[PDB]
Amino acid sequence: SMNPPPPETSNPNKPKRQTNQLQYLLRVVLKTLWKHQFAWPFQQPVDAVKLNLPDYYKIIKTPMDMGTIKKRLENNYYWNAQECIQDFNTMFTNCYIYNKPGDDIVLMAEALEKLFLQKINELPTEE
Ligand SMILES: Cc1nnc2ccc(NCCc3ccccc3)nn12
Repeated sequence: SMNPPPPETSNPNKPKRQTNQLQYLLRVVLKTLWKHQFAWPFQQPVDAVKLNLPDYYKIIKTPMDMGTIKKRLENNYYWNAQECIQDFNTMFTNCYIYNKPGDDIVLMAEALEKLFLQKINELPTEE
């Protein structure tokens, strides 16, 4: 069995910025979700080999996880807040696509998504 390479976290030719909204995404959003008791399955790419999920990467074609988001935020990989918000949404959506309602992993994603939505509701206006 094999995992794909992880999503890109470094690209020198990609234009990027350090905005107040992106700072909020790291200091408030990512940090809140990262410390949560249900964050652990989402702190690194899904390891389909170790978890014995050979169909995972046959179904999930745009993988995303908080370890990748954390690296992207720390490396100032993004141009805007929308790009980062899309990464969080991809992460939750993938979990719902792959799994069944009521599964433990889905309940965990739902708890993190609730907090995500609460924090993004207060995303500051751009400076
Ligand atoms: C992320 C992600 N997206 N879909 C899946 C499917 C399984 C999975 N297993 C990780 C270990 C685990 C088992 C039970 C409950 C919580 C975590 N992680 N995962």
